[PDB]
Amino acid sequence: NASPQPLEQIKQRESQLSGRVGMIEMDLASGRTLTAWRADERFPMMSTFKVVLCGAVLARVDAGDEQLERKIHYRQQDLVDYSPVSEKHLADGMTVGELCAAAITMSDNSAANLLLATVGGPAGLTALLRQIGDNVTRLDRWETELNEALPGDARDTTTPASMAATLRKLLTSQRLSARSQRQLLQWMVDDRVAGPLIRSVLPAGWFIADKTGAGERGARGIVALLGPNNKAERIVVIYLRDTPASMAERNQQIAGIGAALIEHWQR
Repeated sequence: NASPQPLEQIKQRESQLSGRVGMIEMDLASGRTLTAWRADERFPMMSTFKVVLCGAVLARVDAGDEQLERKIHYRQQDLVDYSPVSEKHLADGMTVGELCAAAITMSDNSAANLLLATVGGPAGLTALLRQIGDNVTRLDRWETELNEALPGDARDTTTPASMAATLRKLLTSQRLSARSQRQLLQWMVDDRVAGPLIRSVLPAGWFIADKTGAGERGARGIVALLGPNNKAERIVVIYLRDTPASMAERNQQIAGIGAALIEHWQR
């Protein structure tokens, strides 16, 4: 039998999680909203901010002010929790491009801090968001304090609608070069830490590019571009907050919301 429409499922899932779910499904070409639930409410970004960060770095590459080959060395003391790539390169350092790849594909936290140093820190990245017309998203702290997710705290938050609009700007507007957009999208295609989320329900032959996040008090989320016939057609942003659910349940609830959108794709 056909499953219920996505909004019916999402309302049910939010009840099961005993928290808030926020999501949007956006047409990539037009920016039209196709599905929305709490899409104007704030949610902690967690590591989903790393797509915006790498976009800001690639804009500096486009301007000739950054080089992906530039080498950065760092200290044991610079390493924050969950740095699976950067903790292996104390002796040899990492290039800016390797740091971007680690930040997106492995969600490496220290890599993101080393890149934040180049774009004016959290305040600088927020100023770049304001420059592209995102008046909502805000980064306030560095890794890992930005994951604190205190209830109601607007620091380090986005809304599903703002994040989707910003991803569309970064990946398809003139704000990044064609080469930079291809590279940002490829890092997201090559995400290695998102298997249990939308990828777990994605039919064969579909395009996927994504970035996950996790934070305190149950915070969890994904940003994704996906579509049939190996072409990106829609942006899907799903955030959870203030839930006591296990990581396994949070992953499967996000996957289930994705499955509902995929099964009801055609309008």
